[PDB]
Amino acid sequence: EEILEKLRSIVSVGDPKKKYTRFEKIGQGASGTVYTAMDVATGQEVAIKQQPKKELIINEILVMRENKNPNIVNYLDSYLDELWVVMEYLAGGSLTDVVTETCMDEGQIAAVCRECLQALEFLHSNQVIHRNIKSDNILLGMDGSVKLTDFGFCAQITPEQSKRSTMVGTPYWMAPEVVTRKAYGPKVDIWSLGIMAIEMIEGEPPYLNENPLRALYLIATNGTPELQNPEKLSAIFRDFLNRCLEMDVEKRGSAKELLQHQFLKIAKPLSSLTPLIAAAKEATK
Ligand SMILES: C[C@H](Nc1nccc(Nc2cc(C3CC3)[nH]n2)n1)c1ccc2[nH]ccc2n1
Repeated sequence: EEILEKLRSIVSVGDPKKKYTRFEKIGQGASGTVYTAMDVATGQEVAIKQQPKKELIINEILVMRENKNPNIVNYLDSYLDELWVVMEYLAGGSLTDVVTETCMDEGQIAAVCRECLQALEFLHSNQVIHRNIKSDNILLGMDGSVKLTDFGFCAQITPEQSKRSTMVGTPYWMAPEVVTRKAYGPKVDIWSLGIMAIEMIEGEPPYLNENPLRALYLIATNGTPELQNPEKLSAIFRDFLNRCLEMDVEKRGSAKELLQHQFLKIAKPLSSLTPLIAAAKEATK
């Protein structure tokens, strides 16, 4: 199997057990097994993750290695039947706990959006479509840092073929043009950011109480989802939302132009996120 040796060609040699010490488990679910650890020489804390389809793996590592960014969970090293991937450790945990257990004000939401847009602006400029933007794939630093991960469903595009048409991602966060198997581009990430902002407002994406297929159909025949309580939001927030969740892909904002939106100007410092992190940690204890 050529692929299996293409993977072994990527990862480096050396013994993992010898470079890091004090390993402690913190994750084991629909992925593999995630542990925490520390660098012996510098004292840096790291996160180390440990069939089916070993291609998502290859592209993950490859795409992560050549797309380093302050707003992306940094890939560090890799070792080898289960792969050992060493990554930047963010102690604040996932955005999901924050959106489901806490109320976020517009300044806090704007700050997260801005950090995410900056990640997206970087990826889209390097011809990378994430395709799986959701609060679950946003990690938080104990200092308030906001970073993106999960490049297992991404698509590297080119001027010759700048569109995809496959149904990938997570249903509730998928743009209509992805759901309808049309020719789509990087702006699908923008749609998904918009749905994530709806998470930050309401606690969950639209249609979450429905089954994934019903949600797929609902997205297909509703287009732009409605807020339960639009009146709660400022006019500038609602406008930012409308341009993320625009049906017309041409009218929908890019990461670049959305970064200039007046809504992001009311963003709080990322330190305003640490009380949300503490609340989420308390809430899920
Ligand atoms: C299983 C893990 N749970 C966790 N709990 C406390 C803190 C924490 N921080 C981390 C995780 C990492 C690298 C494994 C992505 N860096 N920092 N992660 C986790 C949580 C959410 C996720 N979204 C997409 C991957 C992923 N993984």
